[PDB]
Amino acid sequence: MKEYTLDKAHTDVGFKIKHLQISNVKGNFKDYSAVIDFDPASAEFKKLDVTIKIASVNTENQTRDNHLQQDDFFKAKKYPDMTFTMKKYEKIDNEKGKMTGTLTIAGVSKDIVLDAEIGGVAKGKDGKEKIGFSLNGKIKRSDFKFATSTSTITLSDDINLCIEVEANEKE
Repeated sequence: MKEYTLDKAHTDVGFKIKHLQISNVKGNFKDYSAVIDFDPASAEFKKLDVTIKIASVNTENQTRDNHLQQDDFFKAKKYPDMTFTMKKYEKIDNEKGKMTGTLTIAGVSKDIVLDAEIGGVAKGKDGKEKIGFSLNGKIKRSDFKFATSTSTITLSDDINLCIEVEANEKE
């Protein structure tokens, strides 16, 4: 036998271990339209109808945005848009209310509640009206039979909706 001495410079006492990490995928949609009817006298919404172009999704990642378009997510070839249609606004006070509407994701429709937070009602620079408001709420992938092949372990059943709107009067 012979005796040796490590050469520390070309030696690695190494190890590898697998772990899980939870993180939020955050995203918006670059292209969408809405019809907003609102009465500043009473701080009530009268009509809120939104259409969103699934193709315009943006989760700050090119390959994911594309993947969301595929059969196992949005299926944008067959269902290019998602729609929300308000059915009921129930005023809490002038800053707050409960909005009920029909969300449609890839042809599947469910009534949801969003929390309306009216964050500012004004006449603008020019003397024509503006508003700021938030709509937020949680919907379940499973209520919409959405991405059903992706486990609720990997990707949460819960999606948190945040619609943050600034908006000016018409004509």
